[PDB]
Amino acid sequence: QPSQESNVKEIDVWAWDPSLKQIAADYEKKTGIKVNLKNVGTNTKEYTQLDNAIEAGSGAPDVAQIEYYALPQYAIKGNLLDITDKTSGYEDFYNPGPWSSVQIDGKVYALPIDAGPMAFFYNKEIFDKAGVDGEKIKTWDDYYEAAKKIHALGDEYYITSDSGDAGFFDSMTWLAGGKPFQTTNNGKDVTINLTGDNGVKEFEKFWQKLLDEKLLDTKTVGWSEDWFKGMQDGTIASLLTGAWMPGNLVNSAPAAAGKWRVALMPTPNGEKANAENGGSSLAVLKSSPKAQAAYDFIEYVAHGDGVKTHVETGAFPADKASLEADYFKNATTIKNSDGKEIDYFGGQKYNEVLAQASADVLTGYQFLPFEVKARGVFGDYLGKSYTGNQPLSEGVAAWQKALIDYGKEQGFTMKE
Repeated sequence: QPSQESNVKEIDVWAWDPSLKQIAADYEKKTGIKVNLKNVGTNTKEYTQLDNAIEAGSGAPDVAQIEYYALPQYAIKGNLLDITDKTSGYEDFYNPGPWSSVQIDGKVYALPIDAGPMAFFYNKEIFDKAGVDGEKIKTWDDYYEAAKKIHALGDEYYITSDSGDAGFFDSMTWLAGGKPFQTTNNGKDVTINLTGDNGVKEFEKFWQKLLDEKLLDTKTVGWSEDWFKGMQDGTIASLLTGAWMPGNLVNSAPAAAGKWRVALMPTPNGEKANAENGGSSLAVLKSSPKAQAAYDFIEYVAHGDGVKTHVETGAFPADKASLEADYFKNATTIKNSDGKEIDYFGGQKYNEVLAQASADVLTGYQFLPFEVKARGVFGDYLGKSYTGNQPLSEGVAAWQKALIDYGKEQGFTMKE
């Protein structure tokens, strides 16, 4: 570490999570320390800022919000403070997915602040009309059979949409127990085995059947207006996505309130297994001259009294206790952006399912040291599998080739 200020009066924090403004103010009231919190951009926008500040050797914050998939990019280059010694016993505090996701090469480099265990959200009105019981979709085969019944409703009806999304693909291979990205040798060696990984191949085989039999909406782009439209008019009947989705449903698909339900993700063989999609953490920059004060802040937000405030504003929790809290587990409504409670899931205690989804997450999935690059070019190689007849496996092989070449150029010892 560099030299450390003795009398710390303020710290600098970069984060786009809007709820952190009030949590920071609460922290200032408690400790007398000023928190200069700036939203310098959302995810990759902020990461570009971090990259430049690291390049330039100045201007970096003391703390930064970083999504789990992007942490290795900074941890492996030594740009994040190793906080392992300050987190003894935290393994019992955090849910398995988030806790696994803040560790790189056996060391903790951030604290979880929100999570996104995957869940199966479905339009019960459409499923019932198709003759599908959404509470009995336990295996990927069940989902395939449901997909045929839903599409039987009409040529414009689809169990879900997928036009090619790197995060979705990665999350589904995670769920299948895939480990196509493995970093070894203290961060120097990277094995990319997308083509040979058994989990990856299992998802490819399953998703390829839906693609080949024309059972997926492959044209609607995620988060587009046609996407929310499809969800509200029934042509997109369900979503395989993270536990944070309910907040977006209530505000962006208000017409369908009461028609949807949530269930656990179907798994290849019905085994207990799940993945995460999205979610973020707070990390201390290795360059910080205020390391201890920076850690104290993220400890309050991620581990102390800031956690309850965060959950109460609508963040999906990353810790075990919040999942069982009586102000969380018994929810049957979601507050919209105006504060109005909406019964979006028809009375279901949706957080009980999402709590179980958290417990099921597998803990052996690893991210690349260059996920931002990898996910940005995913569409360059897999797009043809959605606009055309390219087998997913063929696109994934080309993707792997580009990632291995990029890895070598960055200094890693690549294995195939």
